[PDB]
Amino acid sequence: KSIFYNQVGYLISGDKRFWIQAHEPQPFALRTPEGQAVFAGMTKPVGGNWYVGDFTALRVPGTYTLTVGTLEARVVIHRRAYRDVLEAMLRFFDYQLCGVVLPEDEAGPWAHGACHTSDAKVFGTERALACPGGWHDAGDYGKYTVPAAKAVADLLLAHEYFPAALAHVRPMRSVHRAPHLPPALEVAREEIAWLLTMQDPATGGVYHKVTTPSFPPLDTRPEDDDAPLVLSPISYAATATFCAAMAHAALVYRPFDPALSSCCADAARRAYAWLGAHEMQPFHNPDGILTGEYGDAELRDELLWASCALLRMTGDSAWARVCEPLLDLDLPWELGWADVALYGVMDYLRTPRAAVSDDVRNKVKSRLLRELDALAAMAESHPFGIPMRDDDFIWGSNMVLLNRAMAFLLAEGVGVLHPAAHTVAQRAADYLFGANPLGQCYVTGFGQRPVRHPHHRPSVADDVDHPVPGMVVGGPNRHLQDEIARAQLAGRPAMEAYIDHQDSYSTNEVAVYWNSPAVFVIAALLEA
Ligand SMILES: OC[C@H]1O[C@@H](O[C@H]2[C@H](O)[C@@H](O)[C@H](O[C@H]3[C@H](O)[C@@H](O)[C@H](O[C@H]4[C@H](O)[C@@H](O)[C@@H](O)O[C@@H]4CO)O[C@@H]3CO)O[C@@H]2CO)[C@H](O)[C@@H](O)[C@@H]1O
Ligand SMILES: OC[C@H]1O[C@@H](O)[C@H](O)[C@@H](O)[C@@H]1O
Ligand SMILES: [Ca+2]
Ligand SMILES: [Zn+2]
Repeated sequence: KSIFYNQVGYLISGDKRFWIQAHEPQPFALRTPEGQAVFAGMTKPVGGNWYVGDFTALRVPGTYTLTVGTLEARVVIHRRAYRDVLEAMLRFFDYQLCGVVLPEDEAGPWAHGACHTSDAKVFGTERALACPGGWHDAGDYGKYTVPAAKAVADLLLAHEYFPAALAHVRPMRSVHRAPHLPPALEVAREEIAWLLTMQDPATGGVYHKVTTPSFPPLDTRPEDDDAPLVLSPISYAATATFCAAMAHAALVYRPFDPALSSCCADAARRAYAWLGAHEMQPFHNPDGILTGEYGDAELRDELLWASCALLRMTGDSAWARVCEPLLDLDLPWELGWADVALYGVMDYLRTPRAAVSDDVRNKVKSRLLRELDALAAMAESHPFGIPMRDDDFIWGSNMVLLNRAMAFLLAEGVGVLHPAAHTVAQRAADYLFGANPLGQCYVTGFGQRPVRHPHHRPSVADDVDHPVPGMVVGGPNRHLQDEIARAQLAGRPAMEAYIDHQDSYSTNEVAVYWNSPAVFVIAALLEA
């Protein structure tokens, strides 16, 4: 038996909760490290077989010993408890940089020379094309347009919403250009710059991904990976998500990098022209390409996002003719990577009210509220207070969770203020940092039970026991979609369907689009 808690820490002014498996209320105490009790209370039932202890009213910063029954845990309370972990989570993006020297003074053990520097060949042609830069998507070295757009969107949103919190962190500053932009925008620019090179100049269409034809060994260092790079065909989804992301970037970078902003604005417009002239064809891996497909049969949510993004970028009411009918569809309103309608909803809602139909706008806001109410209900019935059900624990469940937390916080910027918003955010972070049935901190390098063996090639290649820090893992996946999970996790409840093993890619991989909602949510909490 043990105490389950936020292993990174708690905010002075934030909610403070711990969990234990018990069958009745027990007293508990928080004590200074010399041992004197500073706070005492009683645990209370929350379902399954869980009790919780609330020590929110302890406001004095320090490292305390939580004791309950015969168990003890070490809990930290601090003004900005999540500053280190947010910085690590943002630095992950720079650790993923492709085609750039990462020096040892910035990147420590994981420093390396520029990787994947060769030109990629366009699929089914002899043509070559340079598209250097950007991020290795995940545990592999491929760069995929569709998930890249979500990661960029999320970082841009975190800058718009929580610039003060983000001002307190430092990326790998010396690998980026001077004069230095604010942290989120500095980091995001490297991906935006890469995305721009994935657009076909002749048509406006965007290539779906650039990868080697297959995955290299788990042991491969990035600079050792010398297989030819292949540009997979142009896709509707890539072109639409590129459009939306570039349109978002055009607005955000206006006062920071006017050349980039103007360049993104025009690229978004050329992408949208491509969408207008082409069919909504789902992407499938071409033959001889075995890397991540990032396919998606439903493409109207991507068009929605592209259209709403351009609406807000231009402020032209003309775009609302095409947006508002897409906003009426029964699409799921989610934050990607495949179901991206809520990004579009947010662009629509953050457009000047004069540019849109007031009728439609209030209906959109009403639906957003009903959605949040539904998520809030899930959270009430869950023992750890997270907006999740057992069936939500799929591949990348940590992202499912963080996107839901993100939705509550995004809504507060568009006049939909749900009372559960900040509780949900705190519970999400608590869960991510150890307040779960496995007592598992799902970020590398933090907490008392960190992730130690992520499915991540740079980590596997150097030290298989000490990985790159600040990486958020996929989390429990009840579908057991790799050999290690099938072997070791059959019959376990959904939230326990995780294993810290380097070969469990379906529960223990990492991704730029899993760090990006975590950056947003943790930034929100830091803005205390
Ligand atoms: O199965 C029932 C359940 O499915 C839900 O959709 C899930 C789906 O189950 C799952 O297979 C899929 O997993 C994706 C994952 O989202 C994606 O992040 C991951 O990305 C890989 C990539 O393919 C690799 O190239 C690489 O670089 O690593 C990354 C990170 O692991 O790939 C897998 C498989 O392609 O996720 C779906 C969600 O989009 C349904 O939503 C639900 O309704 C069903 O009940
Ligand atoms: O199914 C996709 C998975 O395949 C594995 O072989 C790769 O190592 C992972 O990077 C990838 O997520
Ligand atoms: Ca879609
Ligand atoms: Zn690379």
